[PDB]
Amino acid sequence: AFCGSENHSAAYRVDQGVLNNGCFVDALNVVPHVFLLFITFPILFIGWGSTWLHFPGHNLRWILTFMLLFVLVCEIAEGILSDGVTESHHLHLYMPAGMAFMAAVTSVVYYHNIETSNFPKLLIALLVYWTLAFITKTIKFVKFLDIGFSQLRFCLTGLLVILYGMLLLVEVNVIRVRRYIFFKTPREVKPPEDLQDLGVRFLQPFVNLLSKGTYWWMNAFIKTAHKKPIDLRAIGKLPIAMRALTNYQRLCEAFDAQVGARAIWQALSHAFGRRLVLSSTFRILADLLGFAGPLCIFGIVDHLGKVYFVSSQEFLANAYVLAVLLFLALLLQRTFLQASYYVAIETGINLRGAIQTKIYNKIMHLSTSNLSMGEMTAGQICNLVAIDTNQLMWFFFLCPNLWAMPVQIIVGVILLYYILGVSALIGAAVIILLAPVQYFVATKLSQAQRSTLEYSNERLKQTNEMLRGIKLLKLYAWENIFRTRVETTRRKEMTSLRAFAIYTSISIFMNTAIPIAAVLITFVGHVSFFKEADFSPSVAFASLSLFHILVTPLFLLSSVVRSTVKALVSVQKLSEFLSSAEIRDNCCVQIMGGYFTWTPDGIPTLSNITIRIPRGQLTMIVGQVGCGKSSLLLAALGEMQKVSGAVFWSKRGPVAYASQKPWLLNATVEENIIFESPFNKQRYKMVIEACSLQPDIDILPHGDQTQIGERGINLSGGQRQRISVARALYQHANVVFLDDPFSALDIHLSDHLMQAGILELLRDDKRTVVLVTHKLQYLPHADWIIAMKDGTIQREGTLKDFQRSECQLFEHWKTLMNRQDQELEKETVPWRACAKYLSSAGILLLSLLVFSQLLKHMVLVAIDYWLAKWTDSALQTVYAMVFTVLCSLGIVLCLVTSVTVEWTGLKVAKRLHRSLLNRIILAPMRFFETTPLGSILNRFSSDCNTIDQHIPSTLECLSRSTLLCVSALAVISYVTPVFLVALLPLAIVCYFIQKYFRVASRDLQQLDDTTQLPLLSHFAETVEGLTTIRAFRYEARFQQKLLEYTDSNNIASLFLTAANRWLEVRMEYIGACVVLIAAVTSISNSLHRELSAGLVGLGLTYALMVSNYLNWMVRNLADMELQLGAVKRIHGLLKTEAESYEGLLAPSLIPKNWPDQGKIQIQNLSVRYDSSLKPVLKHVNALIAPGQKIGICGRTGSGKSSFSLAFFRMVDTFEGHIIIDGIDIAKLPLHTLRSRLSIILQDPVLFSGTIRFNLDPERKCSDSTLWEALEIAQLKLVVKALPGGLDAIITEGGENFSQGQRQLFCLARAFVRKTSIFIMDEATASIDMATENILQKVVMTAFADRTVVTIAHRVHTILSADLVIVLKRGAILEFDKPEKLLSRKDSVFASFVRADK
Ligand SMILES: Nc1ncnc2c1ncn2[C@@H]1O[C@H](COP(=O)(O)OP(=O)(O)OP(=O)(O)O)[C@@H](O)[C@H]1O
Ligand SMILES: Nc1ncnc2c1ncn2[C@@H]1O[C@H](COP(=O)(O)OP(=O)(O)O)[C@@H](O)[C@H]1O
Ligand SMILES: [Mg+2]
Ligand SMILES: [Mg+2]
Repeated sequence: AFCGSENHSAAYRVDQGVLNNGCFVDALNVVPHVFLLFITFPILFIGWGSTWLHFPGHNLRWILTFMLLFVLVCEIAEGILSDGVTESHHLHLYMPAGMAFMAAVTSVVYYHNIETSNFPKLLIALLVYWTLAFITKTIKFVKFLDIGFSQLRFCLTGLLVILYGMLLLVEVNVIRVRRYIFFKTPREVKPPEDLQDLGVRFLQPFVNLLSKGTYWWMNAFIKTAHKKPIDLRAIGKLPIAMRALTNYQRLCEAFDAQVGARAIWQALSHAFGRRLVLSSTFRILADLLGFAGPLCIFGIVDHLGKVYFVSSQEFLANAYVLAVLLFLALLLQRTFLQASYYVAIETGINLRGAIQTKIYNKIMHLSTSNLSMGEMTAGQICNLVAIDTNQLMWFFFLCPNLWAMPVQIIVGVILLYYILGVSALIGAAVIILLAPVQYFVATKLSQAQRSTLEYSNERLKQTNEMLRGIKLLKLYAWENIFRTRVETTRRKEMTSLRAFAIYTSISIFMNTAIPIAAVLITFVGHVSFFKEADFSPSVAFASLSLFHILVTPLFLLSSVVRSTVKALVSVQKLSEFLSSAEIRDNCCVQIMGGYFTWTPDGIPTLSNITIRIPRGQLTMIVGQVGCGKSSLLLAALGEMQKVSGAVFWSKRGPVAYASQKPWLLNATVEENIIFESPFNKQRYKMVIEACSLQPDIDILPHGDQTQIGERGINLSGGQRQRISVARALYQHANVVFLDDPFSALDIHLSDHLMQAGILELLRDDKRTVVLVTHKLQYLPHADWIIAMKDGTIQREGTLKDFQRSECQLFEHWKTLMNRQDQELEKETVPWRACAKYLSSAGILLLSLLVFSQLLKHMVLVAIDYWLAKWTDSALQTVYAMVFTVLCSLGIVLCLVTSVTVEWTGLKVAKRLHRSLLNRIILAPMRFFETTPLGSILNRFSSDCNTIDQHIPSTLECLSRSTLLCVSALAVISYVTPVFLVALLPLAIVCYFIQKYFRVASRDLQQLDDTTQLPLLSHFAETVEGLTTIRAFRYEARFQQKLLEYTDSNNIASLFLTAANRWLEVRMEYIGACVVLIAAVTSISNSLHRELSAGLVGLGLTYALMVSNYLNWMVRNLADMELQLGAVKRIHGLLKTEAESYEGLLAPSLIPKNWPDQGKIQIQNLSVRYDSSLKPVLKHVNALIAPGQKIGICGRTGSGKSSFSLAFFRMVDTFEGHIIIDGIDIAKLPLHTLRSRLSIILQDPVLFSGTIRFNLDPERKCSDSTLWEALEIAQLKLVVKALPGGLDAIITEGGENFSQGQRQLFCLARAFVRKTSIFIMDEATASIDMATENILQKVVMTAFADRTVVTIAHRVHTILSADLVIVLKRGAILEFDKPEKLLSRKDSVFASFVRADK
């Protein structure tokens, strides 16, 4: 009944005034709301009962609408509470506020449906609705001036006046800007820069404020992952402010706006400063809203111990009112927290997208003398993209936590002083004792985290250069030596990881033990000294919850201080890399007087080279090894540092460079032959037909579209060089720089690539060809022969200019191809990985881990179940004598948990890298050939980085959070068992989100992985072929190709971020509902039944614990499920094969001098590479004398290298005997066989280190035998002219020297062994003819008694052999003396030596 039912004839009657009545204004302020409702719901019926742009004042109108909803929800509560004093139900108290609550939601729904459709004239209803109701609240505010500031409804209607007037001022802030009524200029603003037309599906900035906090736009994206899975071009593009190009520009303006390692920090606080400020303000607001939970736990438990308006003191002294106020505080704190998290993470993603483009822009100007001679490697650069940029991004996720922790500590100490008293100071300085100690171990971490990222980096050198040369380590039996070399660095890294793990264990122990020591010294330091300071369950379970909420930042301070040390050395390495070295009449190039140098401080490698290159004519650069050929090619491009002289051109213009070491993309065969050029089919066919690449293309599995490169099918040695040559013949570049292309090709391919190609594709089409070559038989075909000697050019000009003026190098050319009886002239033309993590820990450590974390939280509950038996006894010192022995059992059961977590996380990571390193070495070469090296290196680089450094923290956070959430649901179901009835229809709802989330999580997790991999692959392939890219002038195109990758990675990271925040805000809303339920069923159980009021505070404290640690349990469970995939991949690699190193023969029967007379008898041998392939050799029979010098010649693909590898059992021999010295070769251990036979591969496989290390990694032979085995490799004068002499530094891959001196260094490496069987698999390929003719005469005199099997590149060097093998497609075609083979004149050997004269 309205206006009461007591029948006093005073509220129904209006005599002295119809407006002066105490009632009837409650009857008057409803018809504005029913006016709005009954004219708004027709518009919802006729308009919406069947490229969006926000109106201005959007965030202010939504914030004022939420404040209006909160004040109306308080006014309904004031009406219901003020009715309870009366005898009956006075309807005029709760109905006029309830109708306004029903109409305000309708008003904000109406405003959103108007703004999303751009119907601004339809706001005229909202023009008037915020006037008259405001007017109807104004009279109700001024007729209440009879009751001021001591009655609650006075302040409530004053707030209603202020909110309605503010909404009216925002409403008139729409007509005056987007004019719809009473104006002549309808200033229609544009849609948001057409960001809905470009195909952006992110929609997070272009959403209303309710969908920005609850991520409601994401709720449609989870529902459509169940039907069709999420792919790229379904998450759309990026918005115009989150692109890497526009995030890179604001990084550059910050760098230019200030003209070191602090310049980046001032450049990151200027570009991305206000966004971190905004996220820190969201974190601060969530902190201040978190400091209203314990105030409600104070007020509720303080209530349980003890004119129709209700005073404002007796409103905040109610219990259900404080419960719903705590619920509405948690509901807004939990969304301010996610609003902080999203802004911080999107700022980190924009930072990553900016600094990756800055690193690439440094790469495109990077001098290659940094990579080659000295400082950095390619793996170091791809590490500072993959690891260092990710660490700097992960710092930006926690920088608002670092900025908003001390304000939480300060407000907690002030509120603790207000609640408990000066005894809070007893619990304050102890927390202040946590301030330098968490700094102190920080300094210790700044040692250890600066050491591990040193040592592991060196390990990622020594692993990688092992794997990329693993075949040579499996051919010299050096694999155990290199495995011990990596194990030493791994041991020195595990020492630093122990020193880091001990200090982060004591940091975790400090962060978890300083709160409980504070609780102990505060609660016993209260009842001992100040026994009259009002000890009560209210103040006890308020200050205990404040101590708990001062331990929620300490849940993350250890991870914050762990992550801010890895991001200072990150920006230190980034500043070290960004300020490194950089580059700056019918003739193409006309160098004159130019001294060029590789090292900036040293002798110039080229000296006074005054050359000229004719246009459209083939010019040849010939000379010895180390003579300046590739350096002269790289001085015209500008890669070498110019000291003096001039370099003219035609700016340069693009050339077609094909380097001495071929460089392949991670793309198909077609896509790195055309190389970002227009595809012309006829020119492509003429290119691959002149290169004779078509029969090698047909054997490939997909033909023209098979993914070759590093992360794909491993090609041969000549196929990749022919592809890299074929790239250069497809450019219209008009000047071709063909560095030595005949290294891996044989005679029949080289004579076809020289006739068609260099003489027919580039001499018909008048393109300048500059051909570095060692094949002097093509010296007739040149128009300008350049001849170098020790860097300086010796002579240039035609063959007439060389036979008339030089006449000594000319005769030296003529006696090199034995053409003395001729003339040189120009031609007139859970999972199992979790058990693997738990079985590699050991049962003694695992039972000490499980049964000491269930024992800590069974103690921590008894620490909080006591003080509920104590403070109920406060309404006597034996309660405090057993509280110290429980608080000391929460420290000594904390230290053991924090040490066994890190002990487990270290003992697993030691056991999981040694067991992987010992198994990768034992794997057969077929495993290294098929599977890409990028995967095997990523299991050593990233997964062995997340196992030791991320899982022992994630496991600790997961175990602590899930045990707090389990032990917190077991005591709010003990004090209120009715909560169990309310647990079942909600907790399974948690399951019914998580399953419903997971098919959109595990989908979107696989776009943050399969889009980061091409980004890292592009960063790896832009460094290996940097000189090739900068010579084609494809720097801008490759920068655009970077931007198109990092944008697609950034959008896939942003969608995963938004999905995570969607799930987390839903889980925290369920947690807030848990707090509301467990507060209501504790209050209503203590007011009716007798819950003794301490159990109510206990249940309230642990309900707040559920709200805090439900989301951390969910997040750490998802993070453990993500990080266990690394253990799964390592366990996948750990179950690989073995090469069967044991032999069928006991080592007592193999003599000490095993191949004492190399007497290799081969009978019916046939090899294969894998059991599904054709036999490479077939029925080969050969008998070799104990001192013969057999040579092997044949075409490419005949099986020459398979014959060479058949002695070392690197090919699957399935039929046939190889018997040496009467002892079979299959019944032999592999480390006995391979360490007593030598082989020189065609490719140089030099490792980084020193000359003495590369010649022998064991340091077993003397120093003088490293010189006799260097004098015969034609390198004594080169090594003796080095600064170090011996022990001079060879850098990674051997790039410090040439590709001729590299092959000479591998030849000298094989000559230090005193074995009696030698195999030379085309060793003299990169070496010139003069040095080869010297080297053969020194080798076949010093090794005058050793059996040498020489796979001959140029078959004119093999005529001095005793016997000659001619392979032709498998089986041996000819096997006789070379004179008897040449006497036939129709034999294949006489055919082979005919094409080389
Ligand atoms: N990338 C490099 N960084 C530093 N020094 C180099 C590099 N390349 C070569 N050198 C030095 O410069 C000298 C000239 O080598 P160059 O670059 O001319 O190779 P090259 O002689 O053309 O190769 P080849 O022996 O196949 O002809 C060598 O003695 C070597 O020590
Ligand atoms: N690692 C490998 N895996 C599979 N097949 C191979 C491998 N190496 C060589 N082959 C095959 O063996 C044949 C001859 O190989 P090889 O002896 O290396 O060539 P060449 O005699 O020209 O040096 C080739 O046709 C090639 O297809
Ligand atoms: Mg060279
Ligand atoms: Mg070969």
